[PDB]
Amino acid sequence: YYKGQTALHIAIERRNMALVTLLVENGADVQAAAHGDFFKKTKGRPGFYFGELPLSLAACTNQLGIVKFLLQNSWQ
Amino acid sequence: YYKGQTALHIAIERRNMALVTLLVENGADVQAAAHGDFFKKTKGRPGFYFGELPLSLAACTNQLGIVKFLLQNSWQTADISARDSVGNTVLHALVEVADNTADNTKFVTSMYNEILMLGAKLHPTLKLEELTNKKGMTPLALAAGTGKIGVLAYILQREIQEPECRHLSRKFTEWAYGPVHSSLYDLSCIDTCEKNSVLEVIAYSSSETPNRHDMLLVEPLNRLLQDKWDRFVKRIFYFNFLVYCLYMIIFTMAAYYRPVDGLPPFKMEKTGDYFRVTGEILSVLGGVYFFFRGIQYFLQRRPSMKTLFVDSYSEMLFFLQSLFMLATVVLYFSHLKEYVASMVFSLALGWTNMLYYTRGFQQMGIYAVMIEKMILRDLCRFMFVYIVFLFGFSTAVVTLIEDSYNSLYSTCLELFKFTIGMGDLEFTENYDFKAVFIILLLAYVILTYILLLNMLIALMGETVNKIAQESKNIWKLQRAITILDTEKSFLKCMRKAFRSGKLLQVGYTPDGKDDYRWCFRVDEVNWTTWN
Ligand SMILES: CCCCCCCC/C=C/CCCCCCCC(=O)O[C@@H](COC(=O)CCCCCCCCCCCCCCC)COP(=O)([O-])OCC[N+](C)(C)C
Ligand SMILES: CCCCCCCC/C=C/CCCCCCCC(=O)O[C@@H](COC(=O)CCCCCCCCCCCCCCC)COP(=O)([O-])OCC[N+](C)(C)C
Ligand SMILES: CCCCCCCC/C=C\CCCCCCCC(=O)O[C@@H](COC(=O)CCCCCCCCCCCCCCC)COP(=O)([O-])OCC[N+](C)(C)C
Ligand SMILES: CCCCCCCC/C=C\CCCCCCCC(=O)O[C@@H](COC(=O)CCCCCCCCCCCCCCC)COP(=O)([O-])OCC[N+](C)(C)C
Ligand SMILES: CCCCCCCC/C=C\CCCCCCCC(=O)O[C@@H](COC(=O)CCCCCCCCCCCCCCC)COP(=O)([O-])OCC[N+](C)(C)C
Ligand SMILES: CCCCCCCC/C=C\CCCCCCCC(=O)O[C@@H](COC(=O)CCCCCCCCCCCCCCC)COP(=O)([O-])OCC[N+](C)(C)C
Ligand SMILES: CCCCCCCC/C=C\CCCCCCCC(=O)O[C@@H](COC(=O)CCCCCCCCCCCCCCC)COP(=O)([O-])OCC[N+](C)(C)C
Ligand SMILES: CCCCCCCC/C=C\CCCCCCCC(=O)O[C@@H](COC(=O)CCCCCCCCCCCCCCC)COP(=O)([O-])OCC[N+](C)(C)C
Ligand SMILES: C[C@@H]1CC[C@@]2(OC1)O[C@H]1C[C@H]3[C@@H]4CC=C5C[C@@H](OCCC(CO)CO)CC[C@]5(C)[C@H]4CC[C@]3(C)[C@H]1[C@@H]2C
Ligand SMILES: COc1cccc(NC(=O)/C=C/c2ccc(Cl)cc2)c1
Repeated sequence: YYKGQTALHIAIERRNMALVTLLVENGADVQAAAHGDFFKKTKGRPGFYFGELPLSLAACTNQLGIVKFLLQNSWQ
Repeated sequence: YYKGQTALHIAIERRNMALVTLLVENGADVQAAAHGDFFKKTKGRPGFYFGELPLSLAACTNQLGIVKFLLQNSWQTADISARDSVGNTVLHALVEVADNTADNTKFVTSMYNEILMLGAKLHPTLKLEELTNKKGMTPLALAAGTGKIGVLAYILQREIQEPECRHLSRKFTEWAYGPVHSSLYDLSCIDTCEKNSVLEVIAYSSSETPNRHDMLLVEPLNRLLQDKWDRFVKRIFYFNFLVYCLYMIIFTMAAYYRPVDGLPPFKMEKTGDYFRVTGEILSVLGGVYFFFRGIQYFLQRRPSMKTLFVDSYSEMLFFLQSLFMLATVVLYFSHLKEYVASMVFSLALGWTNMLYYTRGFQQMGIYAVMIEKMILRDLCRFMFVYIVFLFGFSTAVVTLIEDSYNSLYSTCLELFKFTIGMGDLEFTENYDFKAVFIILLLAYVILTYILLLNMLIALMGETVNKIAQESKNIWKLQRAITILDTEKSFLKCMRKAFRSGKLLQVGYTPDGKDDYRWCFRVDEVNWTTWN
């Protein structure tokens, strides 16, 4: 249902870049596939598809500040 | 006239809180009933009803500052659940003053909100919106029963964000994920109120009540009915549609294959007679059903003599269809051949009453709504004027005839043919003055065929541009009545399978118990409520 979710995905959706930088630096992977039922195409079901990837969420969630941070962050 | 008034009532209306506090502290009662003629329902008379209580006046008069003062004033505080002779509390009375203007609607909702929290802060345990007046109506039912679209649209969508005052809120958000958020409406006393559900008050109401057809567009009502439709009513309606089509197929054949040799009641001789009388039995049974099913309607929906054609045009025809069936049985055992006359009007009504079942289908049901409007609006105006002309020029014509069309029927019958494209300008030579006969028919033709029929086309087009939305909303109300008449009749014992929504714990009783509420989920998206 939430199969594949991470606490990094939480922070992007809860308007929390202070903790996205916290999780990535401690080694939170930024390739994680939220390949869970809630995260697929809605097709009537109460869901939100964004791309099954952390960067994809931030782009579909309107924090361009976060988005750029994911790509020049030094840890990964 | 002013019977029951106090100088405290004066001060609230004369914009004087400095003296309201003056009068209460000296002991001016704040329960006083202005039970005087000027203070009752207007009903044409030059009055102002506010609730027959001081607190009620301040709420209907827009001094929230005064209103709060009445309830924490130390000398004496108004009883929040205090009602009037009508039984209307402040919230009841605060509905009856609504008039569905934005400046009024913005206020009444702004005020209605605030007495609730205040009553919750004073009394977290008392339930205000559940209180019922003398008649048996709540502030919610009163808003729907009286046409109050903005109040109703407020009460249903009531999301409050406060620590102690969410148990009053009705539109709950259960979860949220980015732009997606999934709301929850309550359904308490909306679908299954023991007394006067909102649906059963919008739909079993009178067209005098404004905005019947707009109230069901308030969320969650629209989504709620389409949920009953998709779940269980659509199948039953299509089934009801099938049985009626089999009924009319059967009443059609039993009519077509009627005996022609003898007088009724006829004899079972061959086998086809047995298999026909069956259809004749089954024909009558439907008439009895539609008879009782119509008596039922016209009792529990005591019809306003004008409202018959507007709200109940189809019910009138099914009932009328029934009457011709019953007259067809009275006359079949009374040996009279005139059963056929009755019987053929039943068929013609019977098949036209298929258009009833268009209301399970949007674009067909809207079309049948437009049909019944054109009949009552455009065609009745037309046919009136048409018959004045028809009868005017016929009499003229038949007065000129000498001799055979020397009859007002045949002349009226010949002049009606012009309007169905079958007019002979030479249907008589039997007269003395051809100039008169021709000038007069041409005047008839020009006035009726060239002008008035084509004017009707033009009138209809004006109507279609107007009733287009009205007819969509009358359609949804027709379907609503089907959903309600269905879920009553079908279950009528168990009333457990149509339960729209589910037990969803939304919060807590302000004492601390759990807040379980039958609630209707709605999924929604935003792209500007980014927080
Ligand atoms: C279709 C869907 C609806 C339901 C099914 C109905 C099935 C339809 C059939 C049903 C029965 C057919 C009879 C067969 C045997 C006799 C044949 C015969 O002589 O026929 C003749 C008359 O026939 C009749 O008059 C028959 C009566 C038909 C009424 C319709 C059925 C009523 C429903 C209850 C029946 C059971 C159904 C109950 C279950 C639903 C044929 O006409 P003819 O020879 O020219 O006669 C003179 C004609 N004239 C009078 C016009 C001048
Ligand atoms: C069943 C018994 C009779 C046979 C059926 C005959 C009627 C047809 C079946 C009717 C019931 C079952 C159909 C369900 C499937 C969809 C149909 C369809 O194409 O809808 C489409 C067209 O709209 C129509 O086809 C509706 C037209 C018929 C309405 C009844 C009017 C009078 C019937 C007199 C008949 C003579 C009876 C005498 C001889 C039998 C779409 O409809 P819509 O306008 O966009 O509305 C929204 C659609 N929705 C609600 C599905 C979301
Ligand atoms: C785009 C919109 C669509 C519009 C067009 C759609 C199509 C429509 C248009 C055209 C197609 C129609 C085809 C029919 C042709 C006429 C009939 C004929 O020729 O003879 C037949 C007439 O006799 C009977 O039918 C028997 C009488 C008893 C039964 C009557 C009920 C009929 C069946 C149930 C009806 C219920 C409905 C169906 C079920 C629910 C057979 O007679 P025969 O063999 O020559 O001789 C037998 C003796 N007799 C004649 C003395 C009796
Ligand atoms: C072998 C013998 C049987 C042969 C086949 C029998 C089948 C014959 C076929 C057709 C006629 C069927 C009986 C008469 C009904 C008339 C149609 C009607 O009212 O439909 C209703 C459908 O809703 C219903 O509830 C219909 C009844 C359901 C039962 C199915 C038919 C069998 C009952 C009969 C017993 C059979 C035993 C013998 C009886 C002598 C109409 O819907 P409504 O919601 O009321 O809305 C319209 C009116 N309103 C808007 C004003 C409200
Ligand atoms: C006999 C000689 C008379 C001529 C022939 C009689 C045959 C019948 C013909 C015409 C007769 C005159 C009627 C026309 C009245 C105007 C239409 C009207 O107000 O419709 C209203 C609805 O409709 C209804 O509320 C009911 C309509 C049916 C009842 C009238 C006809 C039959 C009864 C009467 C007695 C006669 C019956 C037979 C004998 C007893 C509203 O329509 P509108 O206002 O246009 O809508 C625009 C809305 N707007 C206002 C918001 C903009
Ligand atoms: C919808 C159609 C048009 C109107 C119908 C309603 C009108 C009713 C019509 C006729 C009268 C009612 C019947 C009474 C008894 C029989 C008398 C009779 O028919 O006529 C008598 C004459 O009479 C006339 O020539 C004048 C009668 C009409 C004027 C009355 C006002 C009608 C008002 C409403 C009008 C609509 C107002 C406009 C709309 C607001 C006798 O004529 P006869 O018997 O034919 O004589 C044949 C002689 N032969 C045996 C040698 C062959
Ligand atoms: C909107 C309000 C309008 C008011 C309505 C008032 C209605 C008044 C209208 C008309 C009344 C006047 C004419 C008829 C007089 C009575 C009969 C008569 O004397 O006939 C004479 C014949 O006469 C002819 O043969 C010549 C025809 C002349 C008239 C034609 C134009 C008038 C209509 C213009 C239309 C535009 C109207 C205005 C709009 C632009 C003599 O009798 P006869 O025996 O017939 O003679 C032999 C002839 N035959 C062998 C052929 C038989
Ligand atoms: C808004 C209020 C409503 C309207 C109220 C007024 C409406 C009044 C309408 C029309 C009145 C005018 C038409 C004539 C009427 C009959 C008079 C007559 O006696 O004619 C004679 C024709 O005599 C001729 O000389 C022929 C010329 C007329 C052409 C026919 C009209 C065509 C129909 C459309 C005209 C539309 C014009 C109307 C425009 C308004 C007929 O007798 P006859 O014995 O056949 O005579 C000659 C025969 N011969 C040649 C074989 C020898
Ligand atoms: C609700 C609907 C309103 C319209 C309507 O359906 C119901 O109302 C019905 C009443 C019927 C009449 C009743 C009585 C008679 C008397 C009879 O006289 C010979 C009697 C003979 C044996 O007694 C000699 O004594 C002639 C026929 C007539 C006038 C009927 C005609 C059809 C009528 C008008 C029917 C019509 C279709
Ligand atoms: C929702 O049902 C609808 C909607 C619109 C129109 C109608 N039917 C009529 O007006 C039928 C009229 C009529 C008149 C005379 C005779 Cl003899 C038979 C029938 C039904």
